[PDB]
Amino acid sequence: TQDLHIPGRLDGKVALVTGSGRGIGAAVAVHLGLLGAKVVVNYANSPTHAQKVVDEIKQLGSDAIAIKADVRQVPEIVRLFDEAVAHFGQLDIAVSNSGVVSFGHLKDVTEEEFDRVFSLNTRGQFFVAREAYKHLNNGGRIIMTSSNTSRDFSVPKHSLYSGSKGAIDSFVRIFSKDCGDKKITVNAVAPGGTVTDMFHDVSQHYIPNGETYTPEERQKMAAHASPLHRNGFPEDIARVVGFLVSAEGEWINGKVLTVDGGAA
Amino acid sequence: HIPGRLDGKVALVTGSGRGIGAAVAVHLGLLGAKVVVNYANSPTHAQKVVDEIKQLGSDAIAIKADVRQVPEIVRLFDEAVAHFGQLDIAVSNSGVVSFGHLKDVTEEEFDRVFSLNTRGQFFVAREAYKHLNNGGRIIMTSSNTSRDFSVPKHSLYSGSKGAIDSFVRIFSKDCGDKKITVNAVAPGGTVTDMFHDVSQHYIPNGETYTPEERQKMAAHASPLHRNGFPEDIARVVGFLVSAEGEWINGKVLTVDGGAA
Amino acid sequence: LHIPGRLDGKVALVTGSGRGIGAAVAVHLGLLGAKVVVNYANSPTHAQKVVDEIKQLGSDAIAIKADVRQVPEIVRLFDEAVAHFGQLDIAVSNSGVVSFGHLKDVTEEEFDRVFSLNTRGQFFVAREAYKHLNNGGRIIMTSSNTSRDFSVPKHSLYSGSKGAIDSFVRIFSKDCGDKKITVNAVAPGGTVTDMFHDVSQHYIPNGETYTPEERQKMAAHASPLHRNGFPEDIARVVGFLVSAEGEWINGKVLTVDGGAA
Amino acid sequence: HIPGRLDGKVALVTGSGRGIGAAVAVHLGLLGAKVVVNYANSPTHAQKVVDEIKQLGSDAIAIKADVRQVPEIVRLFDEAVAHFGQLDIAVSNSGVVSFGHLKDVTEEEFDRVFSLNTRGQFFVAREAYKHLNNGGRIIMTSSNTSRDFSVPKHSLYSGSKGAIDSFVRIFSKDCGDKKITVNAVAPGGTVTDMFHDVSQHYIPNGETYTPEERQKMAAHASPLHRNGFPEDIARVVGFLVSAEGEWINGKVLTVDGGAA
Ligand SMILES: NC(=O)c1ccc[n+]([C@@H]2O[C@H](COP(=O)([O-])OP(=O)(O)OC[C@H]3O[C@@H](n4cnc5c(N)ncnc54)[C@H](OP(=O)(O)O)[C@@H]3O)[C@@H](O)[C@H]2O)c1
Ligand SMILES: NC(=O)c1ccc[n+]([C@@H]2O[C@H](COP(=O)([O-])OP(=O)(O)OC[C@H]3O[C@@H](n4cnc5c(N)ncnc54)[C@H](OP(=O)(O)O)[C@@H]3O)[C@@H](O)[C@H]2O)c1
Ligand SMILES: NC(=O)c1ccc[n+]([C@@H]2O[C@H](COP(=O)([O-])OP(=O)(O)OC[C@H]3O[C@@H](n4cnc5c(N)ncnc54)[C@H](OP(=O)(O)O)[C@@H]3O)[C@@H](O)[C@H]2O)c1
Ligand SMILES: NC(=O)c1ccc[n+]([C@@H]2O[C@H](COP(=O)([O-])OP(=O)(O)OC[C@H]3O[C@@H](n4cnc5c(N)ncnc54)[C@H](OP(=O)(O)O)[C@@H]3O)[C@@H](O)[C@H]2O)c1
Ligand SMILES: Cc1cc(O)c2c(c1)C(=O)c1cc(O)cc(O)c1C2=O
Ligand SMILES: Cc1cc(O)c2c(c1)C(=O)c1cc(O)cc(O)c1C2=O
Ligand SMILES: Cc1cc(O)c2c(c1)C(=O)c1cc(O)cc(O)c1C2=O
Ligand SMILES: Cc1cc(O)c2c(c1)C(=O)c1cc(O)cc(O)c1C2=O
Repeated sequence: TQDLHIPGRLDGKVALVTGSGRGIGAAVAVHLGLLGAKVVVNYANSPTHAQKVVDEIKQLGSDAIAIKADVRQVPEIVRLFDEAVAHFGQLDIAVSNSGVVSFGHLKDVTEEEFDRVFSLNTRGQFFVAREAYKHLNNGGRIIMTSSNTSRDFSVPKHSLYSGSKGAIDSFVRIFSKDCGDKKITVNAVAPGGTVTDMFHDVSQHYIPNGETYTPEERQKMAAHASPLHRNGFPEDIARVVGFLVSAEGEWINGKVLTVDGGAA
Repeated sequence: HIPGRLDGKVALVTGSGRGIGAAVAVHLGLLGAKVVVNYANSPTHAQKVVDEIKQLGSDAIAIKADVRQVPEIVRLFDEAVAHFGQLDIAVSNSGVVSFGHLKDVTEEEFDRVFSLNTRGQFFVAREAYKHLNNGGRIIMTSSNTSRDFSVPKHSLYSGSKGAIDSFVRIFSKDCGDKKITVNAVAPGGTVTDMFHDVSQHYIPNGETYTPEERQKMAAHASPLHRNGFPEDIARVVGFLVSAEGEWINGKVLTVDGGAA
Repeated sequence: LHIPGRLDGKVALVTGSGRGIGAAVAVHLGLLGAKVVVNYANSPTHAQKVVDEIKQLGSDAIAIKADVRQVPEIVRLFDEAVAHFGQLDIAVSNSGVVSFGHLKDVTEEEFDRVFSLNTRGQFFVAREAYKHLNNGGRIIMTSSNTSRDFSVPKHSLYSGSKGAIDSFVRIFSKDCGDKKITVNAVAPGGTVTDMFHDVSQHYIPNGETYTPEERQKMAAHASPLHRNGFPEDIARVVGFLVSAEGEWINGKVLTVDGGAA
Repeated sequence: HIPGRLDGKVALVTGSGRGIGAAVAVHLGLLGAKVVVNYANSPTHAQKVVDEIKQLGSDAIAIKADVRQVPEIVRLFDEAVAHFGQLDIAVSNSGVVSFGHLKDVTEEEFDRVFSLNTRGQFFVAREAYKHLNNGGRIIMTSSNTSRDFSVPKHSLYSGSKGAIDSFVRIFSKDCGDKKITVNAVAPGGTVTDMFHDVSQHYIPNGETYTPEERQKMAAHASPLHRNGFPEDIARVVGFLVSAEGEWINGKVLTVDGGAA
């Protein structure tokens, strides 16, 4: 009785999160800090935001650094991971989060748009996993980021993006087998509509007559997707990531968790 | 509010005198919940789980109820709420395993399995919905045999759990009117007396090996080269029934260490 | 000139083939050359119309009354089928009932009404099919796009009754391989039948506020092909699965809903 | 109209000089389609397929196009329509396999696989949609490794095909504006040079055994105790691309004989 159980702590662990200056990655980075991890905050374009995330993690009593790395470029992924281990001594947790959204009828999709989406969402994530396996401590954690659009929800004009995430679901199942030789688990989270810069950029494409409504209105209509009648927020996703990368999440391995509040 | 804790909440777990249910009950108590430990046949083991939850500093009571009988399910939930004043979390765990070729399955055997595994769980969820506080949690128990793994001579049991996977998806819609989340956990091979009872039927030529050899060979199913244990399942249930698990709703989480 | 997918010299049994999807399946298998056992429990005149259409097409059929909630009636149905045609190659488990209600309102009686036919009934139709079929035969079971693909409010009991079927067919394919029998399910979307008309109000948002005909027209927009599902759509897939050419689809649930959203 | 026939239709199959593509091409011709036989490397095999289809009484032409190159996909579809006047059915079949632990996968190997299996298939679907008559058919080619079977060291290929499963579901929505259905076939182990190239990677100590011995062992994956053959896949494609297949739309059909 002299012990109150504190579940899911990451004290003594080092995490890296791709694209953690903003949106879901930021909330993952802060949540892992809150749980006791030291955090490598990665950005490509948003150093102002990355600084605020670093400051937020230091403020709640952990440590953090920001490292610029364009995760479309494999040489920059190698450097990101090399710099992470040089700075903190080790790496236990890698969360592949960076991504871009796209909308377009099949007939209008160009080579350039296909390559813009796959280079980050699919190829970038793959090589983030590759470098994570190669740098992680035994018993570590790899997380990849999919979407409820890969399998559960079928949105018109969303083929390119949906396919970029469907690849991820397949990678994590096989990666769990390969990464077993270091006792590293590999899982994905597949968020539903989560209120971020990305959400506001494209919510008109998910709502039936979306272009005809205001952003605030589209957010309210998205809140009725869930039988809980609220939006998904970045912290909702971060909480699941925190469970999977904890010691206690070990027996969830090679799985894609859909985190959408039960959306219809 | 410590993240992941259940302080001030009340939980009920069917079949928590032993196996996975016992691990779930102790874990929810460890997280700060008061626990109703249901048993049908194992009163002594149930009291030991109660005494363990009290020793780690929470409260618990054992209530006898055969969850094949819907009137006993109603009475179990009525007595839970009467004792602790409220219920926030209901975990439907009780189940039985069965093996046999389609051609050999009797009406008696179909009824034995579906009455507990499927009908029983359905009416546990029904009484949970009716008794639970707003913002509460329902967990049902499936199996990685429902969808992920196709074992010969396992059709009755696999189908009994496949029904659960469908129930949770729709239950999340119905139960949203009380902001209750509904999920299932689908364990893989988890070391309990159920596991040891049928490990021969899951290992190729399993009758040919010893019980310890069957457990070692199951260990290699996971890329992590260990068996699943009741605690592994309990930890996932604990997360789902916490405030922090709210955005997992209407899902089946397969908890098998990445088994092949 | 190659004629694919024929069933000449084969014998098929379809449960609940007097009306709706079952009737379309029975007529389709007859058109492809199978002799057909038309099962009914309550609709003898409907069943005789189906037998008459199959004979008109150039095949042979009989109607056999059997309530497939009752395992003894299932045993008799299969014994009578083999006694009459000499053999059985194809068993299609189709009989079902729909149900709607919030979890909180579902009674023991309604749970038992639905599972006894939809789940237990189908299970024992498969059992007696395995025991009576020729080597190299076919079992088809009927699921629903509501088991996994769509999640409809107040539809838990029915959706679960069909999710059990999906698990059964996967494991049945293993057990039934020792007679080279393949086992699959079809999972229809909204298919225009008596059942469809009975419950379309519960699938369409504020369905009670529209006519049965209006509800049908609204369901036609679920598919990107902008038409309803019909019994024939489902019969066509069952016909491919029970053909020689369908052999390499085994242990699968095929969702047949025209791509519905 | 004869049930299941394609009289008066024109089909195009990528990679139809050999393997599964060749069986698809001959099967669509046997059913009454005129067939465009695409190859990139196998002109003499493509001509043998063309001569087979002419011999059974249909018409065919072989067209060289590397479907890694989107401008060559455009030209393939342009030349198909210019030759037969129309296109009704497009089967995206070309693919390559890859094995390697995640730690060993290069940029060059990722691009080799995704450029053909994922990007190439996507742009074949794009050009099919732009060239097809209303009421047409697109088929893409996945694998049972994308979802059903998790083979070690198979991540790059499995992911290449997992993208396909997502493409077909959304393509079915976009292509509905021309009443074109879009489906994938996901073969299991199917006896071709691809099968033989990696059957050692799907068997423990596989590198020991002979190729014929590995094929005999694979035949026991199915409860039907035979291998899958290209014809097994071609018959499913023939059904999906027929008038009678219309109500299967946006789906991935796993065609593996019930493999475990
Ligand atoms: N929001 C949703 O509803 C939703 C739903 C399902 C899935 N997702 C997925 O969840 C993940 C995050 O989404 P979000 O909503 O947070 O997106 P967001 O708000 O758009 O943020 C995108 C993040 O990705 C980073 N990023 C972009 N390009 C990068 C590059 N080349 N290299 C490294 N990092 C890069 C950005 O960093 P910089 O600003 O520094 O470039 C930014 O941190 C994505 O993978 C997305 O596909 C989101
Ligand atoms: N172990 C595995 O590998 C595995 C894998 C997948 C799924 N599961 C599932 O996980 C759940 C628990 O399995 P387990 O391994 O812990 O099995 P177990 O050790 O056999 O325990 C069975 C539990 O069910 C209870 N129970 C049995 N009949 C009951 C009744 N009529 N009313 C109320 N409770 C009843 C038992 O209580 P009494 O002794 O008091 O009867 C006992 O607590 C089951 O639903 C099982 O199907 C287990
Ligand atoms: N229509 C849809 O949208 C849809 C969608 C998905 C799945 N399904 C499923 O497809 C199957 C056929 O549905 P439907 O639309 O054709 O339904 P229906 O129009 O309601 O016809 C029901 C059939 O089931 C027979 N039946 C009922 N009780 C029976 C019993 N005790 N024993 C034997 N047969 C019995 C009926 O024969 P009697 O009249 O002789 O009793 C009748 O032929 C069902 O399993 C249904 O769940 C339908
Ligand atoms: N067990 C299996 O066989 C199996 C299982 C699951 C899925 N699959 C899939 O089924 C499909 C066919 O496989 P298969 O077994 O028949 O393989 P295969 O025997 O190796 O045949 C490969 C085919 O792809 C064509 N191809 C290769 N590169 C090409 C390019 N750049 N442009 C156009 N075409 C090209 C080849 O033509 P050229 O010789 O002219 O280059 C050949 O026709 C593939 O998508 C594969 O992933 C196969
Ligand atoms: C109801 C709804 C509204 C949205 O704005 C999104 C989504 C859902 C959604 O599922 C989604 C998934 C995704 O991978 C990226 C997104 O930007 C999204 C969204 O933006
Ligand atoms: C490799 C292995 C060995 C086993 O004994 C089991 C399993 C797997 C398994 O998946 C399983 C599922 C289940 O629902 C009940 C069980 O008793 C089990 C098992 O017993
Ligand atoms: C849009 C829509 C309208 C309907 O009437 C049904 C359905 C869908 C549907 O999916 C369905 C499934 C089923 O198993 C039985 C039904 O009666 C149905 C339906 O009746
Ligand atoms: C039992 C078995 C043996 C094999 O050789 C293969 C497979 C299965 C298999 O599934 C497979 C899938 C695939 O997409 C490509 C392949 O070359 C294959 C295979 O080669």
